[PDB]
This record gives sequence, C-alpha cells and structure tokens, in this order.
Amino acid sequence: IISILFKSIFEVAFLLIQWYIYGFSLSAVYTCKRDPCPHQVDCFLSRPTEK
Amino acid sequence: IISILFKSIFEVAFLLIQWYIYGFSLSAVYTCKRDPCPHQVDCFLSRPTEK
Ligand SMILES: CCCCCCCCCCCCCC
Ligand SMILES: CCCCCCCCCCCCCC
Ligand SMILES: CCCCCCCCCCCCCC
Ligand SMILES: CCCCCCCCCCCCCC
Ligand SMILES: CCCCCCCCCCCCCC
Ligand SMILES: CCCCCCCCCCCCCC
Repeated sequence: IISILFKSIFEVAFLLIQWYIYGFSLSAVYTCKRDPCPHQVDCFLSRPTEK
Repeated sequence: IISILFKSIFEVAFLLIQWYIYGFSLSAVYTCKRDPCPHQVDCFLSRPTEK
C-alpha cells in the first residue's frame, strides 16, 4: 500500500511541477530580458509544434 | 532697414529651429524604436565630443 501511494504521490508532484514551470505547450518566439543582452531580444525555438 | 531686420529674423528662426530639433549637445548612445527594428536597440555615434 505504501509503495502504491508513493507512486501516485510522485506522479502528481511531477505533474504539478511541470505545470508550474512550463505549462503544456511551447511558443515559437521567446522574449529575453537578461543581462548582458540590451533591452529585450527575440529568440526562436526549434521544432515547437512537434515538441 | 528691411534687409537688416530680415537678417536678424532669419538668424533667430534658425536658432529656434535648431534648439527645438537637436538642442546644443550630442550623446554617445542613442536608443532606437523604429520598424523594422525589434523592440528597442542601441546605436553609437561618431565623434560626439568634437561635434
Ligand atoms: C523494505 C520496504 C521496501 C518498501 C519501500 C516502499 C516505499 C518506497 C518509498 C520511496 C521513497 C522515495 C525513495 C527515493
Ligand atoms: C519529487 C521531486 C521534488 C522536488 C522538489 C523541488 C522543488 C523545485 C523548486 C520549486 C520552484 C522554486 C521556484 C523558486
Ligand atoms: C485528457 C485531456 C487531454 C487534453 C489536454 C489538452 C491540454 C491543452 C493543450 C493546449 C495546446 C493548444 C496549442 C497551443
Ligand atoms: C529691391 C529691394 C531689395 C532689398 C531686399 C531686402 C529684403 C530681402 C528679404 C529677403 C527675403 C528672403 C528671400 C529668400
Ligand atoms: C527660415 C526657414 C523656415 C523653415 C520653416 C520650416 C518649419 C520646419 C518644421 C517645424 C517642425 C515640424 C515638426 C512636425
Ligand atoms: C554665451 C553662452 C555660451 C554657453 C552655451 C552653453 C550651452 C550648454 C551646453 C551644455 C553642454 C554640456 C555637455 C554635455
């Protein structure tokens, strides 16, 4: 029983973490505002739809 | 008299136009926000202090 409970707990925890960090989709264009980049810059991902 | 008046008028008009457009100094770094440039970009002048 403990093993089954822990399996479910880990599954739920990983799903929640993924939802918080990324969501469940990826966009083609990303806006970056981190040094040393000046102001904001546009970046482009690889294979967003397939992913 | 008319010629002297017009000389002075033209001088004042040109000074006012220059003050409105540029001022009386130039900075080394310029911020550009015009298409097709994305977001804002930084540009650098030539010989700002001498000018
Ligand atoms: C000797 C008892 C073995 C049964 C273990 C079932 C519980 C496993 C919990 C896993 C916790 C996470 C470890 C990385
Ligand atoms: C089963 C794995 C648990 C891992 C817990 C780690 C938490 C990750 C950090 C949470 C977000 C921090 C944002 C500052
Ligand atoms: C069993 C439920 C499966 C449906 C999950 C749908 C998640 C939302 C995905 C939205 C993607 C839209 C394309 C950008
Ligand atoms: C025949 C009279 C000549 C005297 C002319 C003095 C006035 C000049 C006015 C200039 C106006 C701007 C012309 C471009
Ligand atoms: C003696 C020369 C007179 C020239 C007058 C031209 C005015 C210049 C335009 C004024 C600024 C327009 C901002 C939209
Ligand atoms: C007769 C008065 C002459 C003084 C004019 C000064 C104009 C202001 C210039 C400021 C430049 C400061 C360096 C960026």
